[PDB]
Amino acid sequence: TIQPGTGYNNGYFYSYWNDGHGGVTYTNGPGGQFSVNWSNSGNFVGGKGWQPGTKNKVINFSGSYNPNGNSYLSVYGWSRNPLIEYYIVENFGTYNPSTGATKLGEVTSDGSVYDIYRTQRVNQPSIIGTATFYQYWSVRRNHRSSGSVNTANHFNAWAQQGLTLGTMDYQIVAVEGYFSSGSASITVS
Ligand SMILES: O[C@@H]1[C@@H](O)[C@H](O[C@@H]2CO[C@@H](O[C@@H]3CO[C@@H](O)[C@H](O)[C@H]3O)[C@H](O)[C@H]2O)OC[C@H]1O
Repeated sequence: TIQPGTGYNNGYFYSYWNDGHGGVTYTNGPGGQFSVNWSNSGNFVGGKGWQPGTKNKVINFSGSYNPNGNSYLSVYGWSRNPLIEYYIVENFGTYNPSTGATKLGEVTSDGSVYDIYRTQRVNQPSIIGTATFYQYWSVRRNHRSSGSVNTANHFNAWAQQGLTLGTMDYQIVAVEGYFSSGSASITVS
């Protein structure tokens, strides 16, 4: 298991963050593989990918994803200037992260329609410190734990709708939890 932070493992960038509550272990495996095991966690996000990401990467993911409670499985990353936290959500647990959010469009990609949303975080942790920032979401209608994500289809649809991204920071396939339990084993490429 590893220490919250960022770095490289077997050629892949990783990021593992948590709120300090406990109840979650993150492990880096061979190649693009990582695993998460959590029991009565707080808020955490971990996974493997790239630093920096790109606006036209085709990302593959494969494995198992077994949340018990509030959790997401997504292509996840940030842009700077403007600061944006973004998600291409392929699966989730008890909570659709777009609940109560205003729908800003649809995009069809990689075998499913996705619904597009913008939300806002206020005085929340980020890659540059505590801040207020927008989040962009593509939420897949057909849930899955393996597949291919053509990120350009999402970024282009977001930009079309006025959801523009700045300079890309990291870009990973992430398991996120918010006060839940679960297990996951995911291989990225
Ligand atoms: O040391 C700093 C790290 O702690 C910092 O990490 C980022 C902190 O914010 C995390 O984003 C949250 C993830 O969960 C979502 O539900 C919330 O909306 C976000 O606030 C992000 O994942 C971490 O990378 O990065 C900068 C370091 O100095």
